[PDB]
Amino acid sequence: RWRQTWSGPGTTKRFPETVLARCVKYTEIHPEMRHVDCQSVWDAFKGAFISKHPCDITEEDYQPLMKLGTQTVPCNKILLWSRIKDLAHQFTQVQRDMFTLEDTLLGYLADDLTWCGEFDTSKINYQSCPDWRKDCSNNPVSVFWKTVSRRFAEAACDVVHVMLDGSRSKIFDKDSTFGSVEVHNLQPEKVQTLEAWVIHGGREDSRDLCQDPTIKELESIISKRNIQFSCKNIYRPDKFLQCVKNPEDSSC
Ligand SMILES: *[C@H]1O[C@H](COP(=O)(O)S)[C@@H](O)[C@@H]1F
Repeated sequence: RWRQTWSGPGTTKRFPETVLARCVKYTEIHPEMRHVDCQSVWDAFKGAFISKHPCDITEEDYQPLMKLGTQTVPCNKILLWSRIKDLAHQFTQVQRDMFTLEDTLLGYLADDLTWCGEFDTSKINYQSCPDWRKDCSNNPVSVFWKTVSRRFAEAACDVVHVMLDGSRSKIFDKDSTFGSVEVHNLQPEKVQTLEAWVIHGGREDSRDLCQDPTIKELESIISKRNIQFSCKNIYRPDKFLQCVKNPEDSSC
């Protein structure tokens, strides 16, 4: 207790209750997911990581959960993001025809949660969980997000949008989950264009961040998949959301 097994936070307080309540709310709000048995979903979720070493999790562990959480999403209305989760979600709460991963069942369940089990008992570990960098990368959380992100990116078609954080050192970071998983699972047969929306953090920062070296890197990487590239600066995120809420406004 003065010395925990892992470096990361333990399983989120009330994790079982929260996942279960999130599943109920989601399936109540979204009519297409009425066939979902939320107890069977929790049980599949559990079976992925309970009684398993939290540094030996595989995508296979999550396949029963992936099967139960299978969902058809409008393929042409997908919004990916990297390092700017809050604005992405604020956007999709207003622009209801667009979807982030966290607007799907599986993403909604797990959003902002941490969890892990123990190899030597059947208990959930509420004390600590492996950190991706400091402990091990094949942990329950990281493997979950890799698995579901890959599927989501594979489902995308037509014009796919991505929100990127313009305030960060690497606006596009090839070592991020977006750069290492999502980008390399956009299907060349289906995706026409990836359009980046670069969100500015500064008020007086009116650089064209679509000419940033890392954006050119993204453009170049994507061209190999025969995917076109487009980029837009969002100079004023607060004005952006205002315009999204009130699009018939003249100034928008
Ligand atoms: C796939 O990647 C994005 C965010 O990951 P990151 O670039 O901030 S590390 C999520 O939509 C999902 F995890």
